[PDB]
Amino acid sequence: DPQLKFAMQRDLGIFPTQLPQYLQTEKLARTQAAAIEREFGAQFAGSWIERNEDGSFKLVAATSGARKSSTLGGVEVRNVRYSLKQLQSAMEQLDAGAGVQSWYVDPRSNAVVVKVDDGATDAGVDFVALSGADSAQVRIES
Repeated sequence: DPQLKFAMQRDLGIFPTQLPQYLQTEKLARTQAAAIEREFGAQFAGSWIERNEDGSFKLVAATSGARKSSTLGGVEVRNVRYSLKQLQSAMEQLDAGAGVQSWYVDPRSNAVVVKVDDGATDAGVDFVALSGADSAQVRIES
């Protein structure tokens, strides 16, 4: 009933085959969740799950630190620049001073993602600019 396959790529965006492993990773994150947080501390950028060209997913955890690696299992370490901490700050600002279709932190793109309506980036460029938010940690989307 390739309607499963077709549909899973159709709405879940994955394949009946490429599911288990994803979940296996789903499960690995939950767990090494408390650890990774502790291990990196407040350098701790944030953490997410990426895909491997081989079409497999992989849990990445990021540090606004420098430990180019770690001892945990299945956890890929990736040294970002800003830290979930610092990032939140901007978000205080992005709110302090608040087309802007909603802003918010996002560690995959190591910064606070500001969202605006096509034809609005001018809104944000502005918005963030009034917001007092250090642009290096901002990232207008549309």
